[PDB]
Amino acid sequence: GHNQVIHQYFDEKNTSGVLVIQTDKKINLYGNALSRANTEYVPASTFKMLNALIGLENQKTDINEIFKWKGEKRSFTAWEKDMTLGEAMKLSAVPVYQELARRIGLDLMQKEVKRIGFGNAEIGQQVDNFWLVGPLKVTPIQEVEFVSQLAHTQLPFSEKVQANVKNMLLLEESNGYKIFGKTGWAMDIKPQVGWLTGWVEQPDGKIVAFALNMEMRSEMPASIRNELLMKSLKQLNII
Ligand SMILES: *[C@H](O)[C@H](CO)[C@H]1C[C@H](S[C@H]2CN[C@@H](C(=O)N(C)C)C2)C(C(=O)O)=N1
Repeated sequence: GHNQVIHQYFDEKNTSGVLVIQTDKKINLYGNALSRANTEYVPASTFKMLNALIGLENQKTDINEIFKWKGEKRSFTAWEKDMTLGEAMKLSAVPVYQELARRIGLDLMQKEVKRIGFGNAEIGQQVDNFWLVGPLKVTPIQEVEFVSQLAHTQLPFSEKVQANVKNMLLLEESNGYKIFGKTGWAMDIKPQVGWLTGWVEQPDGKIVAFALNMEMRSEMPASIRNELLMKSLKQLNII
């Protein structure tokens, strides 16, 4: 696990990103801009994990509720359907999670976020966008421990709610290993910030949490987050 090779991957994908790895409370940093680890960025779709948790915990929804698309034009055609909270998570389908947020309401959301202690724990006044254009901001270090805690079922929520949310996050299950995570991409701010926060379940049950953060750019493909992360984790011999 050479901190040089990984620098060269971020070097050569022309970006500015850091990869945070936490393995039972030791945090290692990789990339080409390690200073990113301690600066706050808007969380974007990575805040859906926390949004589900709050919603499920407060019984504003459940994993079987179907969210009806009422016909407004949305940003992707894949989002123009009825779907479950879990389907909306796989697609990062913002409008669904804005509905949920509006159900929670400002007060509940503000109390929950500051109770969890997530990022700056500031959501301002508009309860269905604070995680896309501020004011809510979080460092990649805080994100990896948040997701580390979730993987270990150690967040301040009931266990069944955390398990419900973990099951929406399954990204890939190959050769004995399991990968969980949530992509993010804040497109409507400068600079654009892209995320991929989650964890690896090693076949023996060891948990390795991770939080990819990079500066984003409109012409980049979606998979540049997965390509960067996959070959970084294979390098570190986490897979
Ligand atoms: C906010 O919309 C943001 C969450 O950070 C979205 C934008 C990108 S792109 C997203 C659109 N739908 C997914 C997909 O591949 N399709 C077309 C179903 C991907 C994003 C992300 O994936 O990080 N989340």
